[PDB]
This record gives sequence, C-alpha cells and structure tokens, in this order.
Amino acid sequence: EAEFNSINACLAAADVEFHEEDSEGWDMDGTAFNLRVDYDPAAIAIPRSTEDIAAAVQCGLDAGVQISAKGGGHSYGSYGFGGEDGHLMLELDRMYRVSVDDNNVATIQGGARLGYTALELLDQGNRALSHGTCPAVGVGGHVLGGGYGFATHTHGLTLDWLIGATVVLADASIVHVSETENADLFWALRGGGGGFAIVSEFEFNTFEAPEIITTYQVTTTWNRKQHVAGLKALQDWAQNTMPRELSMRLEINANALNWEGNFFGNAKDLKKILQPIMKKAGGKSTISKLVETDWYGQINTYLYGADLNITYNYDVHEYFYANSLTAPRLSDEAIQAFVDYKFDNSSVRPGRGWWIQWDFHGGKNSALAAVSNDETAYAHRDQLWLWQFYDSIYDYENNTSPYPESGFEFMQGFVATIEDTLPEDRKGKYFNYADTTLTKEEAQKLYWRGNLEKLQAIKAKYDPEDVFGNVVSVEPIAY
Ligand SMILES: *Cc1cc2c(nc3c(=O)[nH]c(=O)nc-3n2C[C@H](O)[C@H](O)[C@H](O)COP(=O)(O)OP(=O)(O)OC[C@H]2O[C@@H](n3cnc4c(N)ncnc43)[C@H](O)[C@@H]2O)c(*)c1C
Ligand SMILES: O=C1N[C@H](CO)[C@@H](O[C@@H]2O[C@H](CO)[C@@H](O)[C@H](O)[C@H]2O)[C@H](O)[C@H]1O
Ligand SMILES: *[C@@H]1O[C@H](CO)[C@@H](O)[C@H](O)[C@H]1NC(C)=O
Ligand SMILES: *[C@@H]1O[C@H](CO)[C@@H](O)[C@H](O)[C@H]1NC(C)=O
Ligand SMILES: [Zn+2]
Ligand SMILES: [Zn+2]
Ligand SMILES: [Zn+2]
Ligand SMILES: [Zn+2]
Repeated sequence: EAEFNSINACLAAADVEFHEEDSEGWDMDGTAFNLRVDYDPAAIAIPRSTEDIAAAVQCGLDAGVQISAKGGGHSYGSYGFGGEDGHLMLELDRMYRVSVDDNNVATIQGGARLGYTALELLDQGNRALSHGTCPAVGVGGHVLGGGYGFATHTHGLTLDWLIGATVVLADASIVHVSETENADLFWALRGGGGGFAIVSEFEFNTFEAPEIITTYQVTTTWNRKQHVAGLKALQDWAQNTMPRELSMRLEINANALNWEGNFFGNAKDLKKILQPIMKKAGGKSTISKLVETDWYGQINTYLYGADLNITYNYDVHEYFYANSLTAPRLSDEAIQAFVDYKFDNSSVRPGRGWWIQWDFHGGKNSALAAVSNDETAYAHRDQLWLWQFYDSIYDYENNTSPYPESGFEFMQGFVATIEDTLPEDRKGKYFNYADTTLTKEEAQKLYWRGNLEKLQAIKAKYDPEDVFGNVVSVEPIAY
C-alpha cells in the first residue's frame, strides 16, 4: 500500500514495484554505498522493464521531483540518489539480463553489474568487455562516465565498445540511440555522466576473451629521491615505450609504491618488458607477482574480497572521501611535490587509511588515446595520467573524525601538488571517481573540460527541465 507517499500511490497505480520507507528493502536500496554521503530519496521504484521505467518517470514528473536512476550504486557521491535528498530513485539492479547474439553483440540491461556481466559474456561465447575491477559496479554508471581498468590501455574505455542503447527520456518517451540514431544523445551517453536519460538496455560489441593474460606486480623500496627519479623514468616510458598490450597502475600508500597490471601475452615476454624499465627507474625493486592465467583468472585477481556474482542482493558499505585527477606529462615540480606530500603530509590516525592509484591512462600506445576528445563525450583522451585518491575511515561505526566536519584537506592538498602546476584548460577529473567537495560549476568544467558546452546543448535538447539532474551534472544550456 502507498500510505503517506503520493509517489508510491502513483507507482502502485502503474503496477510498478516500490519500497515503503518502513521496509527492509528501503534499508538496503535506500542506503548509499558511501555512508559519508548517504541520502534519503523521496521514493524508490523498482522497475522490471523499459515500460516500468517510463511509468516510474511519469510518476516522478507528476510529483514534481527530480528522478535518479541507480545502477550498481557505486558512485562516490551517491548520484544514483541524485547526490542529495528528495529524488525519486529508480533501483535498476533487478534488470540485469545479458544476452550475446551470433554477431558477438551483447545486450545488457541497465541494472547489470560488472561481475555478473563478465560471467555471462564468458559463458556465452567466451566473450569479454573492457571494464573496471569491481564486480559490484553497475554497468550503467560505469559506461556513462567511461569505464577504466586493466584493459583500457589495450582496448580503451567501456564506452568505446558501446554501439547502441534503449533509453527513456525526461518526458517518459522511449527511444533508441546509436551513432546513426539520435547520435547527439548517443555521444553524450558515452562519457557525459548521469542526467541525460535512463538506460534500460545497452548494446555492446565484444572481443574474444584472450587465451592468455599475465598479471604482475613490481614492489619498490624507494626513498624520497628514488620516488622522483622512478616516476620520471616511468613517465618517459609510458609515453614512448609502454606496449599496447600492457596496462599498469601504481599502488601508492604511506609505506609503498607498487606497479601492477595485466599483459595480453606470456610471462616471458612480459619479463623482457619489465626488466629494462625497472632498471631505468633506478632498480631498488623486484617482481613480486608474475602469473599466467586467463580472463576469468585476471578478473578474480582484483576483487579485493568482493563477491564476483552480484545482482540485486547487495548490502556492502564503506565510509570514505575520494578524489581524482587527469593531467598531461608532468614537470619535475609536480612529481617532486607529489612525493614530498606523501613523505611529509600523509600521517593519519589509526582507523584511518589511504591509497592512491597512479593510472597509465593515455600515451602514444594507449588504445584509449586512439580516440579523440571529439569522438565521444569523454574529454580526457589528451591526458597521459589519471589518478584516484582514496581517504577512508575503517572504524566509521565507532568514529568518523575528522569527518564529516573536515578531513578533505588531506587529499585535496595531495591533488593540488600536481594540479597547481597545470594550465587551467588541462586541469581535469574523472566523473567515475567523483570529488564531492566540488560545486556544480567546478565539477562540470573538470569532468568534461572541452566537451562541456556541447554536452550542455545536448542536455538542453533531451532534458530541458533537468528532471534527471544530480548535484554536479551537466545543466540544460543551449548555445
Ligand atoms: C564502489 C566502487 C566503484 C568503482 C570501482 N572500480 C572502478 C574501476 O575499476 N574503474 C572505474 O572506471 N570506476 C570504478 N568505480 C567507480 C564508479 O563507482 C563507477 O565507475 C560507476 O560510476 C558506478 O556505476 P553504478 O554502480 O551504476 O553507480 P550509481 O551510483 O548507481 O550511478 C552512477 C551514475 O550514473 C547513473 N546511472 C547508473 N546506471 C544508469 C542507467 N542504467 N541509466 C542511466 N543512468 C545510470 C546514475 O544516475 C548516476 O549519475 C570499485 C568499487 C568497489
Ligand atoms: O577504481 C577502483 N576502485 C576501488 C575502490 O572503490 C579499488 O579498490 C580498493 O583497492 C585497494 C588496493 O589498491 C584495496 O586495498 C581496497 O581494499 C579496495 O577496496 C580498486 O582497486 C580500483 O580499481
Ligand atoms: C549468478 O547469479 C545468478 C542469479 O542468482 C545465477 O542465475 C547465475 O547462474 C550465477 N552465476 C554463476 C555463479 O555462474
Ligand atoms: C606539509 O608538511 C610540511 C612539513 O612536513 C609543512 O611545512 C607544510 O605546510 C605541509 N603542507 C600542507 C599544506 O599541509
Ligand atoms: Zn505501509
Ligand atoms: Zn524519507
Ligand atoms: Zn607488443
Ligand atoms: Zn609551480
């Protein structure tokens, strides 16, 4: 029944399942992954079809509230909730069908997650897609922001494999999009973030699961000076040497700096590639992981304790503050400042912890960079580096200090070490690694840089009344 909620009444009338605010379902779906930014929705609809989504949207329109689609709910700013209280939430994780046709084209429902998807792709023709490491991530938010992982240097972003989708617009209409149909909306869905439309189904091209993948890890024992020289070497290497079939990211925390990634080939060939750079980077390191496995194998190497096959029964949480950054080749000042920050400004109380992922994002041999900033809404094709900053409170149930009041300064200063040295137009951030301290105006310019204005015009055309907007999303502004 729809006691005390006019939206639930509307959904009920349209035969659309919902969660009453007094139910356990509300507890599960209504609580964000990042408890530091949990929000209270106006209602939660649970669509099972494209029609249910449109019906849910109409009800949102009737109520005069904004509507937020939630895929896997892994957004760092809880944008599946709209990034604030009061939105109608459309929990889509009950819509996770994955079907691969004879052309190796995969149809994936808007609420499917990476783990489940990867399993289906493997089971249905031994296919694969380029995506992140977390099995819980929703395919939806992932592809709308890009989709970065250990296959990006070789196969680009998750969105570079998107060829079409079935979506529901702000006015509840249902349309099809592709490079030849509503091409402007399609462009926007490929990197534009949330708020353009609600995707009921995605259409992906796929590549055959590689017969062999060699995962690896290099452990360094570098001091301050060695960190600087190492990164400089790694940088020249990333731009002029690093092979297409090799991905890499640096795991960085208070006491370590490790290189890790996947290689689409054999261990012997990989060792021949790693040795020269390890030497160029000044030695003081060794290979701590080197194993040949298969697609399924590489996937299960980066789960970090997470269940692999996740659908609609998900109740995992964390309490943290994240940040990100994209940038071109760095000068000695940036690298030197970054290192000094780790060595002199990264002390945290017990119960608190941090890490940074230094991603070999662009470069000459990166497939990601083989696509121009004009080809999709993704606007960082010209950036060599991508970073993720993660500040977390492990014992949040007992103590969250310095949060919610403060704490942001730590990672913000960390980002600043590199960002402050860049020309305004080159400063950027990755929407999938959202920084919640940004204003809608700051966020738009950083997440979409050069493509912002075009995205705003497209947004103006497809959602002029910003029905699907969240707190930092592209706004409806016509040229
Ligand atoms: C928690 C978590 C996040 C991760 C992880 N690993 C990642 C990785 O290896 N690479 C990445 O590139 N990103 C990783 N992320 C970061 C982000 O969590 C993801 O990239 C996605 O943004 C998360 O997607 P999802 O879980 O679906 O997020 P929601 O918060 O539900 O919504 C995000 C956002 O976009 C909209 N949206 C989602 N789904 C749809 C559909 N079907 N249609 C329209 N819009 C959709 C939301 O409304 C919102 O704006 C690893 C971990 C553990
Ligand atoms: O984008 C990402 N995001 C997630 C976080 O949302 C990262 O996970 C973390 O990766 C860390 C190691 O880099 C682990 O120690 C930690 O437990 C684990 O949760 C993951 O490695 C990375 O791919
Ligand atoms: C994943 O879960 C779904 C539904 O619970 C199930 O149908 C599927 O077989 C599972 N995948 C596995 C474990 O192969
Ligand atoms: C970092 O620490 C140094 C001393 O170790 C201090 O001088 C500096 O102000 C700190 N930087 C910031 C802005 O936190
Ligand atoms: Zn009731
Ligand atoms: Zn409420
Ligand atoms: Zn090669
Ligand atoms: Zn300077």
